[PDB]
Amino acid sequence: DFTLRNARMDDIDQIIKINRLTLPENYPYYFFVEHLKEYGLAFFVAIVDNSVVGYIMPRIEWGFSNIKQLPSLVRKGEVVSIAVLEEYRRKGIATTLLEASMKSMKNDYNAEEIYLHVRVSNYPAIALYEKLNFKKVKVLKGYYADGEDAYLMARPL
Ligand SMILES: CC(=O)SCCNC(=O)CCNC(=O)[C@H](O)C(C)(C)COP(=O)(O)OP(=O)(O)OC[C@H]1O[C@@H](n2cnc3c(N)ncnc32)[C@H](O)[C@@H]1OP(=O)(O)O
Ligand SMILES: [Ca+2]
Repeated sequence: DFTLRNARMDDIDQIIKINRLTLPENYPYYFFVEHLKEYGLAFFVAIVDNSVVGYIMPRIEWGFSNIKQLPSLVRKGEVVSIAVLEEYRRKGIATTLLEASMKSMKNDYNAEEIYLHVRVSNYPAIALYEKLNFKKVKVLKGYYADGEDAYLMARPL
């Protein structure tokens, strides 16, 4: 089993290494810190035996709704990045991280909906999102550096 807890500054090196091992979207150090610092309550890590084995990094912002079409702003949470190490996959880790984060986006940050981007061929990640009620909103052509399209995916809170 694993345990879950909020991310801490000391976790950031392990988080960065996890991000580089599993994703081609490699955010710099300061980036992780400022999100930890601004949105920490929805920033979670999964721990196995004194080691961080996964994380979810959140963002909270004002913006326009992906759910309804309104001319006024609404409070949105964004899953900026999430990853679990290969060894610890299929154990519910990503699931529990995302529910943890979404609950915090709802209750700590008063978001009314949440969104994310995923590569159109990241089938395991898409499947995980759809299990958690996310729906495709938009295709963003050539969104990723390597040229792949993204789905903008969203769900209400
Ligand atoms: C928001 C963005 O940044 S998008 C990029 C997301 N991050 C990545 O792709 C990094 C590389 N991949 C990973 O780290 C992991 O595979 C993740 C994040 C996709 C999922 O990690 P996991 O801990 O294995 O998720 P979890 O075990 O809770 O999966 C739950 C459900 O998701 C689906 N799912 C997850 N992985 C797979 C897979 N390889 N194949 C098919 N379905 C899958 C399944 O329906 C699964 O339910 P089940 O195991 O009962 O059958
Ligand atoms: Ca992806």
